[PDB]
Amino acid sequence: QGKSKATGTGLVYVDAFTRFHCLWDASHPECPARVSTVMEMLETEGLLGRCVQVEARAVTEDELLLVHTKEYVELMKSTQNMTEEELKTLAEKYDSVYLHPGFFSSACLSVGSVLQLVDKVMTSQLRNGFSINRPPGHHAQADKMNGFCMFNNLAIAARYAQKRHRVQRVLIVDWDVHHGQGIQYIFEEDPSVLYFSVHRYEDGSFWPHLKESDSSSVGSGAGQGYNINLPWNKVGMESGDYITAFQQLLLPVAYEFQPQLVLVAAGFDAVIGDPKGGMQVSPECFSILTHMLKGVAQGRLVLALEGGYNLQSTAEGVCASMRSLLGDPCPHLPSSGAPCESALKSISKTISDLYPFWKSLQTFEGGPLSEVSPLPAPVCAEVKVSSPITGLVYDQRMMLHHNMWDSHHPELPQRISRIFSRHEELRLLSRCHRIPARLATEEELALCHSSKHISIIKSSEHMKPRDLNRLGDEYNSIFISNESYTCALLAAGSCFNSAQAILTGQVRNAVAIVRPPGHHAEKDTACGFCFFNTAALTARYAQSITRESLRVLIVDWDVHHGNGTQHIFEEDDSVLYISLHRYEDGAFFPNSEDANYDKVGLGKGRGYNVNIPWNGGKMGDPEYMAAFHHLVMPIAREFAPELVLVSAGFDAARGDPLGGFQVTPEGYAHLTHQLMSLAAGRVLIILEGGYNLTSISESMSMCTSMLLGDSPPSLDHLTPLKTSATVSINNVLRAHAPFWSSLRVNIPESLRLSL
Ligand SMILES: [K+]
Ligand SMILES: [K+]
Ligand SMILES: [K+]
Ligand SMILES: [K+]
Ligand SMILES: [Zn+2]
Repeated sequence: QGKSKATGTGLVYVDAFTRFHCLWDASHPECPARVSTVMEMLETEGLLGRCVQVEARAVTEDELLLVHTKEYVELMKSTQNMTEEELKTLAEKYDSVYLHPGFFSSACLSVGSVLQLVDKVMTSQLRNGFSINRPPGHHAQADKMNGFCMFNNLAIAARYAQKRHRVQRVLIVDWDVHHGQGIQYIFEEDPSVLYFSVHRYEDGSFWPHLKESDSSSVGSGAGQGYNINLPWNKVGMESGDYITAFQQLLLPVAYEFQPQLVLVAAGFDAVIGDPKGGMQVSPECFSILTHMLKGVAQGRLVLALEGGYNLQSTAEGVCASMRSLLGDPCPHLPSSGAPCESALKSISKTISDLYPFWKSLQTFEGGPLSEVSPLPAPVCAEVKVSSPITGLVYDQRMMLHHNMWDSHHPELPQRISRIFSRHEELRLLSRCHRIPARLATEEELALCHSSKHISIIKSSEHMKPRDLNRLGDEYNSIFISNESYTCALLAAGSCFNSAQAILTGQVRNAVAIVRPPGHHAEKDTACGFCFFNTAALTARYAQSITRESLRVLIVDWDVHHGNGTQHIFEEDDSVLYISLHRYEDGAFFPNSEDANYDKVGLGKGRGYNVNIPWNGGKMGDPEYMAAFHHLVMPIAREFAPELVLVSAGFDAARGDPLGGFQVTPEGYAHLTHQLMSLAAGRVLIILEGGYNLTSISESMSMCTSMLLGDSPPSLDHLTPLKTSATVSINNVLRAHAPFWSSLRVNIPESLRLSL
């Protein structure tokens, strides 16, 4: 691997795409200036030179006939030789169409451009690609033109992928503001292709004015379940509406479908300023939506230009998508990370209409969730996008903390040396920027810990063994050594240096290979192998070097609940703590009911503490992924953090001696990939628990691989879920829906109980 890795982004553009235009209406919205403005901006932004130039080719007859009829193809071919009057006379026969003697030539190159990128991506020459092509395609049907489309580019490309590259399952995502009814028809009774379209509808009042554009059209025959319409029934939708639809509906379904290729009908008429869409999505949104789709199909992703009729807005939308293909860090979302009621209705309605067919959607119990006014959903100041640098911090001195009386205690020094070695083997170390380690100050520790607790541990640099054994027994599950203080100082100060590097723009994200852990340590006591809460301290340090009100998200996927972390921020609305953890109705460590789902924080901090408790089974990727789709990411998005810290305990990992759970290194990669679209990519991953040296070295290397931008890995089946996990997920939905609107899926109990 390495030199042979598929990393490039393919771009197809040919001057032929400008050679045809409307002859009888010089004001027609589908015009040459569309693609040439996209190309002009791609160069102005410096994105064009970063793409691999891929040549266009003419689609062949047998390729067209994967979708179209020979009678229709030959009619379209014959247009080359028609007069303007003949062309107009033929165009009249179709809904919203014009013709031009060069239309057929460019249409053939428009289809073939997608096939070229599919070739390059499935033969693993390139990571992904984007054709800047016109005419568009998603409205075209087997035997007729429609909606400025002659041939259905992506439908042909889907079947081409299956026939020539032996792809089994293709996902087509259609975020163009119109319904791509041509694609829906073509794959109506075909479960080898899953078609998702999100589009303006308003109860059929918006073109194409079809009953079948509604969420009730789920496909038929063998294809029933594999066609999904998300119709917006009010105009003015924003990024939070699209992003919530992707979180609550599309991504669960897509991860369950396990496609091998994603084709995107990338129309940008949903963007601010488009004269036909009437929506208000900011271009930045399509950096997010693109990043999301890189999760399924191991990043095998091909975008093709569909609609988009404001020239700047379309070009800005393409640039926002291209930056994500090129692996640039996501922007801060300009709008709020919260959906509106009409979006939640359309989303819930579509979930309900598809609920029988998708076991991921069946995660929802149903019944009414809250409709109280939610917490504020703020927006973050713009951070200028730059090439992503991943920081890495590690120092061998953090091995010196140890247990003299029990050589077999799981918090082994070698945890961080094995993790670092695996980074050096997989060459991740040389790809990262090496952040220097440093000691936290007493002043910095005072940001969360009492001067008593600080002074106690400070004396341990000198306390003798038998005192260290007594002291350890004053705490729940703690051992101590004469270096434990210095190690805990580095585990904090190294995360400070990382947070400083992130927030000053020296790096964009970072990984901190540190011990001892912190997320159990309290204001005033050590606990659960932790002395100082380096996660909480780092959040405060971030607030100290930026501004006191800087929003920070702490995600804790350690199998243990970080009680100390919960408490330090239980009244705080400037820091959001989300924890996934084993609980067993209170039996599992730390044996406190603080870790239950109904502990939503206290005071101004109500809603700013999310507990996802696991009971009754081996939990793994399927449950942790569903928790992220339905809880972690919706809430995090709505909170709109400016920095993400991860209490990264790999003790939920397969083969961990303490957790008993079966999260895989591939799962951890996808959890990391999810979080990378938050906080404009400002993620810092801090090691907590996890004690199987093999599983943690593999898991954290995968996390860093994601931070560095590599394609997400393959996964086991993510359905069915354990039923206790389903129950606990819905408990968090009910607990936190009054605070967070992105959670408010309202599907009736009737559908759950009708299966
Ligand atoms: K659509
Ligand atoms: K289908
Ligand atoms: K369109
Ligand atoms: K946790
Ligand atoms: Zn742990």
